[PDB]
Amino acid sequence: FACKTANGTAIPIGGGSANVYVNLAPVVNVGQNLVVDLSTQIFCHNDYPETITDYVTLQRGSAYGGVLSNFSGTVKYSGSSYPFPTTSETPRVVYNSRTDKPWPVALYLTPVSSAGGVAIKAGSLIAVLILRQTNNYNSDDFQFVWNIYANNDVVVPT
Ligand SMILES: CCCCCCCO[C@H]1O[C@H](CO)[C@@H](O)[C@H](O)[C@@H]1O
Repeated sequence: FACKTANGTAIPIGGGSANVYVNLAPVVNVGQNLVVDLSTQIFCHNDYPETITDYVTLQRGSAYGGVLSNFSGTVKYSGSSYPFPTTSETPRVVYNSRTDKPWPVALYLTPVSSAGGVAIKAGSLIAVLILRQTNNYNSDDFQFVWNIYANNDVVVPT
């Protein structure tokens, strides 16, 4: 089991960490969602689907910088919605193919009432997402840590 980003940055068998740089909607009004769709950014696969089933969770997700200060968060994992920053490990998604499959994570971030102006700064860390991988084969229990950075400012009109 291993993962890679849209630009080809890989985390190999056994886990590790990688940076993900995302473009963000430049203007987000109070009442609207800023959507960070990581399912277009992070892809994983099973290296031995003939014999092994891989299990994958969002073990936890943390918010940083402007997202922590200025937004109210929800994370969607494989179609189900949870608080973000997270309060529990998600159910498992099965990886049973050698063909790359998206990691089905999306953040839905809406401005808090106090938000206004540059609510997320270009280049800032906005989230850390921990992908936890196990299997039905051995005792492997690996973390793939995704550090999410903003490519641009996000402005909340006042
Ligand atoms: C003849 C024995 C072959 C043994 C292949 C084990 C390969 O293990 C890797 O790939 C497995 C399948 O993706 C993962 O479950 C495991 O954690 C690791 O990433």
